[PDB]
Amino acid sequence: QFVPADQAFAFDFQQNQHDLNLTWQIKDGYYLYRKQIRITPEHAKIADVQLPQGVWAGGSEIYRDRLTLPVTINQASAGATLTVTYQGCADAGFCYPPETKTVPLSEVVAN
Repeated sequence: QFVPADQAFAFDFQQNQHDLNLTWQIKDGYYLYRKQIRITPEHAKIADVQLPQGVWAGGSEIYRDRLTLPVTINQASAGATLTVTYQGCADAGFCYPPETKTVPLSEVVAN
């Protein structure tokens, strides 16, 4: 029941200049918290990131199977980063501690 957090929530990204897509492979029986998701840019300029509508686990909006999030990078300095924090739980009644991924951004000039 306690599979590694990363096996339960496989994080990956892919950048095409201004286009950044963050993805989670969410294992069956597990889910992410919408409200717990946090995205913080360092030395980069990103658009307001809307979260998609999820299903509901008794009061809380949650994400299952997979979460796909487009992020638009308007500007990015060299060495810039996107810090991605999230938390997720198991239907079996426990939760993993919040996780942080440090996504390295490729440099992008504005406009």
